[PDB]
Amino acid sequence: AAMATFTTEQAGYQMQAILQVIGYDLLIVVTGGTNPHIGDVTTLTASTVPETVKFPSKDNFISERMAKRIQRYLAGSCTITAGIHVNQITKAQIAAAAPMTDDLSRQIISWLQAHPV
Amino acid sequence: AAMATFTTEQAGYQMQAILQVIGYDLLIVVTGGTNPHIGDVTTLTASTVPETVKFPSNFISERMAKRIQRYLAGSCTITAGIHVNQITKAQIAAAAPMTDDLSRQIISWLQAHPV
Ligand SMILES: [Mn+2]
Repeated sequence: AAMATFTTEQAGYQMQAILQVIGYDLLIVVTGGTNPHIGDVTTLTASTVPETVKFPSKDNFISERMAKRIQRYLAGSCTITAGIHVNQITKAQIAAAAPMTDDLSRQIISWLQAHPV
Repeated sequence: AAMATFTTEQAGYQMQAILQVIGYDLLIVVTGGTNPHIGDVTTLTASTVPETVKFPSNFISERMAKRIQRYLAGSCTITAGIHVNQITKAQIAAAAPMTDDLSRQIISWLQAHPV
């Protein structure tokens, strides 16, 4: 109804998006790999450029990529947290972050289309 | 071979996509109606997030880019500008299916003529 979980796994590790709808607004928690955390927070609306806070620890490539993918479908505000970490991550797994972020975005968008906010 | 033209017509007005291949890259020009123009431009590769520019007084170039993004071997630049004088609501509603129709046409051609 107002909450949903999306997963994807490529190159041998999983990333996950937990979506929460509050009124007309979105909260999306993106984690993955061995040690999930909150490394970056991206805020936006459909009309505004996304801003990112980076906490002390490039997780924002994920939170901002997702934001750009879904910006056109936002009925209100959107907050996206990202914290993916893979131990001894490989170049392949690093390359898989963008396709995986796109995959979660497409599930999210398709969810929003089935569940108009 | 390096250029192709696709058309569609629904609700009594036509849209056309002219495709040009330059190296591995694509230029696609979408026009339609009585007054073709360039009102929005979408750029993308298979692996970047498409970016749309809107010129002042944008769904078509953006919508086509998302349709075809996975089939791209290089860069893609899609211009779009359709205009119908006294456009009707059903003609508005027809722009999306016509965009999809051109997209399926374009995907078919790309697979038959692998860049
Ligand atoms: Mn981090």
